[PDB]
Amino acid sequence: NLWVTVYYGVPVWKDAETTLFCASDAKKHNVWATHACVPTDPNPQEMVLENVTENFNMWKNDMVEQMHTDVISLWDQSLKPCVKLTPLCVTLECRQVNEEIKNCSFNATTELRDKKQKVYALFYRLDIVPLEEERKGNSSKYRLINCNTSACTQACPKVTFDPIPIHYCAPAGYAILKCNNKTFNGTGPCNNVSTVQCTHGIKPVVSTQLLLNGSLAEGEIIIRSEQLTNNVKTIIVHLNESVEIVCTRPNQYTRKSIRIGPGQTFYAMGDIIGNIRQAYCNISKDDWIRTLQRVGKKLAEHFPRRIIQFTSPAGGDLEITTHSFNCRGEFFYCNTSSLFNSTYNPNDLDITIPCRIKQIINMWQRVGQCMYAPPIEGNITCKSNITGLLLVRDGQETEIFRPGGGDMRNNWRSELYKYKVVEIKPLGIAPTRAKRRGFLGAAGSTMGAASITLTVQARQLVWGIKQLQTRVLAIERYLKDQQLLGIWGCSGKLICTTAVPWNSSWSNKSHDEIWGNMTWMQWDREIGNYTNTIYRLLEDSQNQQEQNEKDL
Amino acid sequence: NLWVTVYYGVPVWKDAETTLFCASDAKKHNVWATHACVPTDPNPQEMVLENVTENFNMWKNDMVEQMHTDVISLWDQSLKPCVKLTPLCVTLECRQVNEEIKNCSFNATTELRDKKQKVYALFYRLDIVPLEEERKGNSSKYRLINCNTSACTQACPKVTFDPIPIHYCAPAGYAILKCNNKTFNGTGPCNNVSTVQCTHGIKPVVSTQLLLNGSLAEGEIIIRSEQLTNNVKTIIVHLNESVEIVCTRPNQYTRKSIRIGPGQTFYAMGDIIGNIRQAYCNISKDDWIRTLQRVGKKLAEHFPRRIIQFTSPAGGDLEITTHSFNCRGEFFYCNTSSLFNSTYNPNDLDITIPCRIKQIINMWQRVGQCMYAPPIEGNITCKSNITGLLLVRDGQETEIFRPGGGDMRNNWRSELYKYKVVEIKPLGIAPTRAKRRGFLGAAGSTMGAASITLTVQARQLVWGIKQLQTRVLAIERYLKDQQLLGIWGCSGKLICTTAVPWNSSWSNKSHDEIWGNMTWMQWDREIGNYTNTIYRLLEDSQNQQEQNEKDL
Amino acid sequence: NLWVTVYYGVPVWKDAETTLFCASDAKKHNVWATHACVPTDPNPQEMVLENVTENFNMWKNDMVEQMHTDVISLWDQSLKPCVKLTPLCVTLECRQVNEEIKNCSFNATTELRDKKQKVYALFYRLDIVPLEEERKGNSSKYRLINCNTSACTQACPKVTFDPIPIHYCAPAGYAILKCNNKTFNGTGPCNNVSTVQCTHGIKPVVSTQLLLNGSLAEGEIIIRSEQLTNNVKTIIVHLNESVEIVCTRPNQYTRKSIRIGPGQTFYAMGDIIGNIRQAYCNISKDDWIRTLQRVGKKLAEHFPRRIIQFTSPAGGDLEITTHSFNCRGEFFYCNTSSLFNSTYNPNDLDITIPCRIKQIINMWQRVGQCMYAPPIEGNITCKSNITGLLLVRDGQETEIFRPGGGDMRNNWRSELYKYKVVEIKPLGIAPTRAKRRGFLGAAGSTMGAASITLTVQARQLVWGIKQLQTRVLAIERYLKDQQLLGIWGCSGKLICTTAVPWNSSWSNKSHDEIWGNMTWMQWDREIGNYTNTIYRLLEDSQNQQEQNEKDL
Ligand SMILES: *[C@@H]1O[C@H](CO)[C@@H](O[C@@H]2O[C@H](CO)[C@@H](O[C@@H]3O[C@H](CO[C@H]4O[C@H](CO)[C@@H](O)[C@H](O)[C@@H]4O)[C@@H](O)[C@H](O[C@H]4O[C@H](CO)[C@@H](O)[C@H](O)[C@@H]4O[C@H]4O[C@H](CO)[C@@H](O)[C@H](O)[C@@H]4O)[C@@H]3O)[C@H](O)[C@H]2NC(C)=O)[C@H](O)[C@H]1NC(C)=O
Ligand SMILES: *[C@@H]1O[C@H](CO)[C@@H](O[C@@H]2O[C@H](CO)[C@@H](O[C@@H]3O[C@H](CO[C@H]4O[C@H](CO)[C@@H](O)[C@H](O)[C@@H]4O)[C@@H](O)[C@H](O[C@H]4O[C@H](CO)[C@@H](O)[C@H](O)[C@@H]4O[C@H]4O[C@H](CO)[C@@H](O)[C@H](O)[C@@H]4O)[C@@H]3O)[C@H](O)[C@H]2NC(C)=O)[C@H](O)[C@H]1NC(C)=O
Ligand SMILES: *[C@@H]1O[C@H](CO)[C@@H](O[C@@H]2O[C@H](CO)[C@@H](O[C@@H]3O[C@H](CO[C@H]4O[C@H](CO)[C@@H](O)[C@H](O)[C@@H]4O)[C@@H](O)[C@H](O[C@H]4O[C@H](CO)[C@@H](O)[C@H](O)[C@@H]4O[C@H]4O[C@H](CO)[C@@H](O)[C@H](O)[C@@H]4O)[C@@H]3O)[C@H](O)[C@H]2NC(C)=O)[C@H](O)[C@H]1NC(C)=O
Ligand SMILES: *[C@@H]1O[C@H](CO)[C@@H](O[C@@H]2O[C@H](CO)[C@@H](O)[C@H](O)[C@H]2NC(C)=O)[C@H](O)[C@H]1NC(C)=O
Ligand SMILES: *[C@@H]1O[C@H](CO)[C@@H](O)[C@H](O)[C@H]1NC(C)=O
Ligand SMILES: *[C@@H]1O[C@H](CO)[C@@H](O)[C@H](O)[C@H]1NC(C)=O
Ligand SMILES: *[C@@H]1O[C@H](CO)[C@@H](O)[C@H](O)[C@H]1NC(C)=O
Ligand SMILES: *[C@@H]1O[C@H](CO)[C@@H](O)[C@H](O)[C@H]1NC(C)=O
Ligand SMILES: *[C@@H]1O[C@H](CO)[C@@H](O)[C@H](O)[C@H]1NC(C)=O
Ligand SMILES: *[C@@H]1O[C@H](CO)[C@@H](O)[C@H](O)[C@H]1NC(C)=O
Ligand SMILES: *[C@@H]1O[C@H](CO)[C@@H](O)[C@H](O)[C@H]1NC(C)=O
Ligand SMILES: *[C@@H]1O[C@H](CO)[C@@H](O)[C@H](O)[C@H]1NC(C)=O
Ligand SMILES: *[C@@H]1O[C@H](CO)[C@@H](O)[C@H](O)[C@H]1NC(C)=O
Ligand SMILES: *[C@@H]1O[C@H](CO)[C@@H](O)[C@H](O)[C@H]1NC(C)=O
Repeated sequence: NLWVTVYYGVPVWKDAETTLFCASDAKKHNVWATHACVPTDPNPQEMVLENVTENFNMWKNDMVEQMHTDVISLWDQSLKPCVKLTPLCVTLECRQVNEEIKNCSFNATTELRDKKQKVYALFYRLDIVPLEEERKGNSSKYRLINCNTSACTQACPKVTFDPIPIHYCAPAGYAILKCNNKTFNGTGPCNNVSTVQCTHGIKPVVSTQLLLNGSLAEGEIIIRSEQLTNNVKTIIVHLNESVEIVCTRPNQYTRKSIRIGPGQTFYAMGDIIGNIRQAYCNISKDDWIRTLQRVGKKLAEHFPRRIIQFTSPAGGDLEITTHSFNCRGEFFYCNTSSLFNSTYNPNDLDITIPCRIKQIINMWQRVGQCMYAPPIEGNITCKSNITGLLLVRDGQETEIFRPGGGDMRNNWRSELYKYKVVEIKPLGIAPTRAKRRGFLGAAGSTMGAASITLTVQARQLVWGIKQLQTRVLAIERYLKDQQLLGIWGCSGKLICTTAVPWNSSWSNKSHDEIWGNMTWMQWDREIGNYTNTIYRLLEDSQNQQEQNEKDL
Repeated sequence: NLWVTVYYGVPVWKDAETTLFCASDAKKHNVWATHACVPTDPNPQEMVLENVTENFNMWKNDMVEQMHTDVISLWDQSLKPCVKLTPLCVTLECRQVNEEIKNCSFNATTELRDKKQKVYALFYRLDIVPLEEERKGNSSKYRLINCNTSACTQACPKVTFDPIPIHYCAPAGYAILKCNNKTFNGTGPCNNVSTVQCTHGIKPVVSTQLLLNGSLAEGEIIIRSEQLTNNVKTIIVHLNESVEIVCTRPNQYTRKSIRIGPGQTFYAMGDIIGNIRQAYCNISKDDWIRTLQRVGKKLAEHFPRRIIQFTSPAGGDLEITTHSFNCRGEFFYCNTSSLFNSTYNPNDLDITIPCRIKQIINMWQRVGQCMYAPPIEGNITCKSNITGLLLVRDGQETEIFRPGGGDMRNNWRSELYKYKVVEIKPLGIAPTRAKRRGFLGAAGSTMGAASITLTVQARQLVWGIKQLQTRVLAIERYLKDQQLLGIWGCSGKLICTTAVPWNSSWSNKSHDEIWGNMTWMQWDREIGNYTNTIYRLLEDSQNQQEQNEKDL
Repeated sequence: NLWVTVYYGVPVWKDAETTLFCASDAKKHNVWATHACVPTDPNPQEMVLENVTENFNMWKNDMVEQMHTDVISLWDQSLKPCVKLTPLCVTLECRQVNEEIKNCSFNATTELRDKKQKVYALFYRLDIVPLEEERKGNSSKYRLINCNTSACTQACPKVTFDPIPIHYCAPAGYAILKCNNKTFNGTGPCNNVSTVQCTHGIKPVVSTQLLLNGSLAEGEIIIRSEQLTNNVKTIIVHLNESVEIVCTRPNQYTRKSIRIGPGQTFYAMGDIIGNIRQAYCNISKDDWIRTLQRVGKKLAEHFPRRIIQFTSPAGGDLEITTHSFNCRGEFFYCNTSSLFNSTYNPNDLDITIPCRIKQIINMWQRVGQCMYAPPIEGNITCKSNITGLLLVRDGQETEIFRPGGGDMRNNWRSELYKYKVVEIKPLGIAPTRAKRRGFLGAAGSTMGAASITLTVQARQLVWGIKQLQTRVLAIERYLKDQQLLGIWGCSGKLICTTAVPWNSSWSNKSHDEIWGNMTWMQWDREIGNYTNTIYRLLEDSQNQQEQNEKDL
């Protein structure tokens, strides 16, 4: 006969949603800097879990929603304490500059409440909305964009925009499983799964249509989607080599300080030096053409018996139709229709992209939270690596794939595709003959083999309160496990054997085959439908009986 | 001889004040919605405690203060993020409408800071305060009420006013005792006491004088007060049957949108269609008369040899003198003097109540936190159940009972009268012969009988931080108990016997009569004056002696 | 042979930084009142640690930074909810009063947005900044100070300024060591060290140059600095007797209420009664002279072969050059150059100090957080005890010591100099023969003697969240210790002996000399370089071996 033995520290887990504690490398004050969390562990302590085939589904990860919330929080914290520009949203009299930039004189307010001052600032034509009628050769009345929705907050000049890497290290009681399988798409079993303390750093790079400064495949071009048949889903295309992109603003501007109230200062653009050249961005022609030909071929493999054509964005307003790019705080909206202009036939010198620049943006597709970026003095040149594309298939011989974007969460999927967060369930039950490494690096081994890591495992056991909630819940779960072990007469031990027999039914396997060829994951899956009745049978009856008999 | 035995999980408790974790049924965004707390348990798991006579005192409950704070918090969270109406509080030129409503033209501000716009809105005469002199036949200057105190926040049109039930489920380590005794007044022993996880849902209905949509007695009319002799206390009268009340605003208004600044929009009343009819509310005459005759009789039983007369409110301003009623966000102030117009003689067709409506209110009797309710388009008809009355006895043959109100906490007492919050003290001490169900559903049983639930009991062991404080304190108390048991050499067990003898004095009862006829509540009360000396005698000396002797 | 024995509750500690839980005596609403923390323990339970020589360094204490943060938090909480005075910062037309006070007429705003009102208020010449050109005999234009930086918040009239004592009681798991050695400077070993639950009360008195209402030495004058050679450090001079200082404002003013917006009211000074007398403060001449002669002598002992001369502040603006003094909310800036006017020769009737008063201050040397103090009606007389001085030595026969100040943290050092915060490390390891009071009041005793307090010790195991972080971390550390003891097979006990031998190397001392002449502090210091290898040898191997052998 066999009796029930309770094992604490079993390398078994279940899928779970939980808040993660971010981390960054040591050393700041810039936008997206992580002053809200701990320094990183210089050695992630990655360990491979052998004979483990975890089913990953990147489209359902809670890490993407967590990252979105954390990025929004950091963004708002960065803008919150500075100038709200409520003295603006006044009538402007805009004249041609000596059609993208207008002179736009206005009065606003002065530092004293009793006076006004006639001032001027240059604005882009995309920020000013006409009033009355626009006279090509004369001054016309304008208002700033979003003055009918919300006054914009001025970016605070003391900080800059820099996508510092953010490391989400699993919180205690949870572990992050990293998929290291190559040519792995967004959904399906991963045959090379490791457990890490922390993820690789994720850069919160903001862009549309093209994925910049991300990770690249070591294999081939990877097409990721929830389903390719369903035309409403976004397709993330990962390249195995990057394409260099260099974006410039080939002009010079002078920053002017207009005092609009006590303390608060408005930073205006003016005194243009030289001619006004159009902003532009260069992508090498040969690399782009080879990249799109290979993407076409891979999609053709995914879409057989079809011609694949890249045309243009479907249409809409500027923020969706164009390629949003952040160059040192200067927000570019590039016209990419000249890049996605090709057809892939299954049977068979740089490109200059014209760009427009806006000072007033509505980031994250929110309404009423607009921000005004001050002009940045300097060369304003940014070089980045194009590592992937966002394509949307239109809803017949030829399939149409258009540039997409507008929902920033998909860009973070391009980096979080290899991670899953799981909850450790260290308490397991198994029959034994008697009657009475690190992290998860034992999973996949036999039940008998996983006898040493039982003690090593479980040694782990706005933003401020979420961090406390995570720590307090980890404490509460640990204490619940210790209380349950105490109730069973097992506290103080990691392995305890009790008096309840194992009379088959729960599992029809013998002692030797269970400890021999079964893993703890398989065992828990088989016993998952019995666990609560087993616990209830072990609970109270045996410990009350033993304590009462010992007392009397 | 007998020796001291320590029992953990004893069904004993003491009165305590603590923060509760609210709950609501699944599914919103409206005012008083509970987005701040957990879904409810579909089965409260009510269990009756036999042979338990808990002394209830509803007037000292901390649940009333907790509810008041939670309601204020939800109210402020609902109004906080929308329009502050600071462009108002301007001079208005008010003319007769083509005397309760005036045309009141004003300029306010426009969405651009440099312009003003002549606009008009209809206001009730109760909201506008005259300036200069009021000319019956001409335009006169007015200001809006509270412009000398605080600008009012506009109710945000995205939410409505709906008294969703709120379930306060006792937090871990505490339990709620529900009194199920009929014809039970606010203070005194309850002979049918049950323990619940959660209370019945409490609706945060706002009203004065009359208690609407509340609970009703299953017995007779119940008169509740701290003392009837003391004339400063409010008397809550509970009926055993409800009276239907139907309140209407028999007019139609058009909502106008006046843009006063970026984003923020003021919602004005205007374009009255048809004639202006006075708002009114109907109460059936026969039910009201029978209700007051029976209330009179019951008070006469409480006030013998007296004639009981219902006259009018004593006097004061509108907010206290009238009956405040919230109909889909439209705030009614009904004149109830025609209802409380009767005399009860110990020896022996609907009523129409005229009502006035205000848009600007000072809810909860606060100063500087006024709110402006926008006009609501529609039929505006509300039917409710009158379940109780608030009466105040005046300070001689005839006693005068006047309608009262003005302190919202008393309305919540009308629902919380049956609940008490107690703290569980699971650690108990009792002598034994040796030398070395659920919740609280064992209380009242003998000490020997309550030997099984020792293991079942203790398995339980702005708004965000209060919730963390409650959870952390529950954890800290649990750990203090476990540390104390460890110090005594008892951890890992629920029942432990130690070497300290019981040499009478602490209790003069024998082993058999203690385990036979005594309950744990009685035992703890008898030992309450000794517990700390007993603990000190058990603590340290015996465990240090045993560990030192075992070591050497 | 000897084997490793684990002792929990060892009176050993390490230096640590941690948040403290403040406390105050029972009973308010005033500025610096502590509504944010617990009532004090009426008996601090001070216990002297014999044969303990703790090395104190007041200049590196984290309690000073903690106090600074707590004082700033209380200050901001006190000013935050009242009037922001944004209607001010208007042009003023200032005429001579019928040169320190000017009539300064201005319009500001009225309670209604559509009207302005011509009003006047008297202001000090130090608060108004001239515009255009100042005409001695005519009205000139002025603006209020800080209107180019930030509008000032009006002190809320409902609260006053009172330096209530604040008791920082060590949080659980930490203890405060108080140095009771007399003639003890800021840095060095203290030979009379006691452990307390709480510190003496610290009064947050705000002043510069002179330390008021502080503690005084019971020995001699004490000179405290990080280094006297380095001329950039501040020198805190503690006297063994106080000097009485009486400061007055010998005038009368009428408070005027100017309504500037809804609710918010500006409190103006006006209607001066009688002549305008200069504010002044008296220090007795004989006590001051004796005090400075003795300070000179003590510094001469510290600076031998030098003449010590007290001259004047080096120079700078008013806020640094003068002596800042807070008299019932009226902020005085006294000219102390007449006091520090003497030379100490190593070989051998009250003083009236003229003072100026400001209404607008920039407290704590912050920029953009100015506060406007309303005039206070009354006698305005304050008497205080001068207990110490802040001197700065200039960078040659004669040394120059000038009054200093400007960094409030140094004043709190004058009170916190005797306290150090340490973390308790209750888990210790020692060899034994076998193979298998209160607070810290055992430190300094032998290892064998400290066998009783092992159980007594460890019984301890914006502002809201910091308090939760402290409590949660204390819980987490306790649980980590209990988990580690459980892993070793020791939980439930305070002293446990395991099977790992002690084969010298770790310590070359015998059992008897270790338990005989060694203390736990010395033992831990000697074993500090081995502790982690010892724990790893005890951990897992022995408990896994025992559980596996017992199971099979
Ligand atoms: C994909 O990844 C690339 C590579 O990181 C990224 O391009 C890089 O962007 C960063 C900014 O995010 C650029 O950093 C700036 O570089 C210029 C030029 O540096 C020259 O000199 C240094 C000297 O060491 C050389 O090493 C370098 O190679 C160049 O020769 C600097 O002048 C910039 O300084 C500003 O930022 C500093 C950050 O602390 C400040 O300390 C400094 O004072 C400057 O601040 C000024 O501007 C702020 C606004 O930005 C303002 O707030 C301040 O008040 C002040 O006025 C900065 O170091 C980096 O050079 C880029 N590299 C390349 C190769 O392009 C892409 O942008 C990224 N893709 C996307 C989409 O983000
Ligand atoms: C004591 O208890 C009674 C009973 O609950 C209570 O009266 C009830 O009050 C609620 C509101 O609190 C009333 O609910 C409204 O009912 C009308 C009419 O509904 C008709 O059609 C439905 C169709 O299913 C029928 O079932 C029903 O019987 C009627 O024939 C609705 O039109 C109202 O809709 C508004 O609220 C919805 C809530 O989500 C919105 O989704 C909807 O869009 C409407 O919102 C509009 O108004 C909002 C302001 O309120 C505004 O913010 C929105 O933007 C939008 O403009 C609503 O469902 C219910 O009918 C009442 N029942 C009776 C019998 O009177 C008493 O008030 C209560 N006593 C006290 C003192 O509170
Ligand atoms: C070093 O330490 C000394 C000693 O503590 C300190 O001087 C003292 O300062 C306090 C204020 O911080 C002074 O307290 C005020 O005293 C006056 C006069 O009191 C007379 O009458 C009482 C009657 O019991 C006698 O005991 C006393 O001896 C005097 O004869 C009071 O009138 C003051 O009352 C105000 O504050 C009260 C506090 O609650 C209020 O309740 C009261 O209504 C008054 O408030 C008014 O002023 C407020 C602004 O301050 C305003 O907000 C209110 O609305 C209202 O208008 C108060 O009790 C104490 O007398 C001083 N003692 C001496 C000997 O000088 C030094 O200041 C300190 N050094 C430093 C640098 O701080
Ligand atoms: C050491 O510190 C203590 C605590 O401040 C000093 O206070 C008391 O001194 C008397 C002297 O007769 C002792 O009897 C008391 O026991 C001391 N208090 C306590 C709590 O122990 C003590 O004087 C200091 N001793 C020295 C030498 O500085
Ligand atoms: C990666 O996943 C794919 C999915 O089909 C699988 O074919 C491939 O063998 C996996 N890689 C490894 C190394 O097992
Ligand atoms: C994984 O499976 C292989 C199969 O041969 C086995 O040799 C190896 O020991 C297993 N290891 C673990 C950790 O499961
Ligand atoms: C024994 O087998 C029966 C068959 O259904 C099952 O219900 C019961 O739980 C089993 N008991 C144990 C201890 O395995
Ligand atoms: C309810 O309380 C009253 C108080 O006097 C008591 O008389 C009555 O018997 C109680 N009800 C029951 C069922 O015991
Ligand atoms: C109610 O109406 C009656 C009618 O005469 C009037 O006397 C009484 O003052 C009114 N009360 C209120 C509060 O309007
Ligand atoms: C309650 O008292 C009655 C008295 O007859 C007894 O029979 C019953 O068992 C008791 N039950 C409890 C739970 O105290
Ligand atoms: C024994 O009786 C004495 C009498 O007062 C009492 O003080 C003492 O605490 C008792 N001891 C025990 C162990 O009950
Ligand atoms: C206080 O510290 C000084 C430092 O030199 C020392 O000389 C003195 O003896 C100490 N006091 C006592 C009582 O030991
Ligand atoms: C302190 O040292 C003295 C030295 O004679 C000794 O007598 C005393 O017992 C010691 N006490 C403690 C608590 O260390
Ligand atoms: C025994 O001595 C060796 C000598 O270095 C040391 O490394 C080892 O840790 C010691 N072991 C124990 C148990 O003290």
